[PDB]
Amino acid sequence: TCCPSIVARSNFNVCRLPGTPEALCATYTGCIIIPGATCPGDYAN
Repeated sequence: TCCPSIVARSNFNVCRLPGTPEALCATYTGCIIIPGATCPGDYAN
């Protein structure tokens, strides 16, 4: 998980709680996921 801060990180984590694919949770909140373990610099939080 790579969000721009606690705001998104909290949202994407609140949208996948029910049954949403992090994609729809990081697309609506902005955060973004990546097939690895190194987040970007704008979403390194």
